[PDB]
Amino acid sequence: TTEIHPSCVTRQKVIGFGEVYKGMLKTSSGKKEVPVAIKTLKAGYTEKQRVDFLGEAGIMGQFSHHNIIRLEGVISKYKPMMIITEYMENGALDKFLREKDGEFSVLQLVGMLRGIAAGMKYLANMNYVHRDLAARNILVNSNLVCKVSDFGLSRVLEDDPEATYTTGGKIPIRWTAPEAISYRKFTSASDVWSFGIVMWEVMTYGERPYWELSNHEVMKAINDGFRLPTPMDCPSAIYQLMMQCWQQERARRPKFADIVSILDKLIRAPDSLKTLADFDPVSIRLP
Ligand SMILES: Cc1cccc(Cl)c1NC(=O)c1cnc(Nc2cccc(C(=O)Nc3cccc(N)c3)c2)s1
Repeated sequence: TTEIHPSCVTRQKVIGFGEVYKGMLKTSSGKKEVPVAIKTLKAGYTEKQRVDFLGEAGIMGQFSHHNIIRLEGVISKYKPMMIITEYMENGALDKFLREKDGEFSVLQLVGMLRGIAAGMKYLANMNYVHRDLAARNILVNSNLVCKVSDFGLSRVLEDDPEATYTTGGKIPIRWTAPEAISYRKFTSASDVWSFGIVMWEVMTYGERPYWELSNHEVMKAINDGFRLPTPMDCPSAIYQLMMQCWQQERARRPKFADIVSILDKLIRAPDSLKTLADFDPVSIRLP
């Protein structure tokens, strides 16, 4: 983890306790300058807040993959402390899709999912269980590359008392596998369930999983065997894959390597994506 000197960081604009800014980072001993995102931790933070803040950077610094947000470094010796990452111009994937409804091709959407799956395969192979995979935690750059974010020590430390929470609130249950909800059994296979929900988010341009259903209503539906219906204009192969991510039995779910492989094969033979799942309709009746 690279300690960055504050003289190398300028903040240009607020984009999101503390704040998140867009800024510039001078690197390579003053010879290079790159756009960055900058998250601060304001004075008065608690020990827990510090350990969680620097812990997310420490975890991010362990990864090096095209589909995982890249850490530039941290400012810990000066205040306010900062975490500095690459800047993703299009922000969170759920909002991005909700502002771009219907504008992408099926192949583009499937390619986004392949990138997310590659990042998740990498995480799982590192023995990192994400526990909060959702489109809100995926960022998108100007070239439409999707990268996983949102990391924390409660996911790796042994029997961490906060392992079942978000990086401190309740993990929104509608992305979470039944065995993680009911028994706190979070594993890469529960991340696969979440990935299936992300596939549905992507193919619907950011629809809310399960619409108006309350959390208890979602639990009722899933435990009765209900599953989210196909998105509109969705390839049958893509819907079949998300259904397999949602198998009740975790051992029946695909591994991330399987997901990456299948998505690759579909993209490479794109006629395979022209078979669409039937969209289950409202009754509008005309001649
Ligand atoms: C700095 C940091 C510390 C710890 C964890 C993480 Cl993941 C990060 N990094 C970031 O939070 C971010 C990296 N890149 C970000 N980009 C971002 C976030 C929110 C909004 C925007 C933005 O400007 N979105 C936008 C603006 C205009 C048009 C479109 N399509 C999208 C861009 S936020």
